Amino acid sequence: SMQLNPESADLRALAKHLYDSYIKSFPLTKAKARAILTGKTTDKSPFVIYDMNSLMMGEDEVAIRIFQGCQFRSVEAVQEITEYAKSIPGFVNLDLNDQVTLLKYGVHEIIYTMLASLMNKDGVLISEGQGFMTREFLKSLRKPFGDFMEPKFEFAVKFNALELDDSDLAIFIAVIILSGDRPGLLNVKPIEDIQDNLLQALELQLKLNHPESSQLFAKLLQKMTDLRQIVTEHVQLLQVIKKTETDMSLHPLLQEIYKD
Ligand SMILES: CCCCCC[C@@H](Sc1nc2ccc(NS(=O)(=O)c3ccc(Cl)cc3Cl)cc2s1)C(=O)O
Repeated sequence: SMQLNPESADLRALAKHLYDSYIKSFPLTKAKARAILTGKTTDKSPFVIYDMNSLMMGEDEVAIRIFQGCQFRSVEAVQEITEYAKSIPGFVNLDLNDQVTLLKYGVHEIIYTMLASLMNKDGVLISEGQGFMTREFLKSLRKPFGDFMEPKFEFAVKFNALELDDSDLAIFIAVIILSGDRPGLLNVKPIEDIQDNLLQALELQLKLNHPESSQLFAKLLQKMTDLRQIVTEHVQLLQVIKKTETDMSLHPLLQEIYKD
């Protein structure tokens, strides 16, 4: 506890490595996002989709185009995340069918975690900061498509109140990926051993980075509960549309994950 020794040094090194890897794997960092969202960036201003009109001009059926755009991005997000996971010390030294498992059950949690970086009260940044689509507009979407992102915005405004930065999220995201309780893991003890290490790293990171804010570590770990709820409810809502809308197509790589 609050001791600058070899053990802590090693933990900071692990924080730094994770951070550096996160920057390399994740193009739109939270820091860039918040700049754009606060008008701080003197870089180019994004187009604001707030209605059907502004959706069209910006594009230069609706609900189904936007849904398919969310699934294409969902899939680049899985490539992004896969790369990161591989950078986590100990990850590639695991059974390739614990790697596939941790990523199968992990990706969606990470996706909604990081999506929060792109969100404020008003909406979400899209296409790497070139666009911004309003919360209320996503709601105005035809049923059932207007209920998908709503609960993410509810998650995001609470989560963003914690004021985590990329440093923090880097380690947090690792903690999630290495979750010791995903179905069908062969070698559970190694995964837990790495996560113990990450969890020490995160605790120390949070103490250093957040002097004013205590039980942040606690308050953060509880977010993993909210995340799993969100993913569950997301699947249930995807089950419905795959019934209601039995005419459109759902990318086959997501279907690989979703069915379990
Ligand atoms: C017209 C293009 C729309 C933007 C496409 C996605 C953006 S960012 C983004 N990325 C994801 C990733 C996942 C989700 N899942 S979700 O919130 O449950 C969701 C909300 C609404 C609809 Cl219609 C479908 C879905 Cl699945 C949403 C998003 S929004 C991008 O940069 O390309």
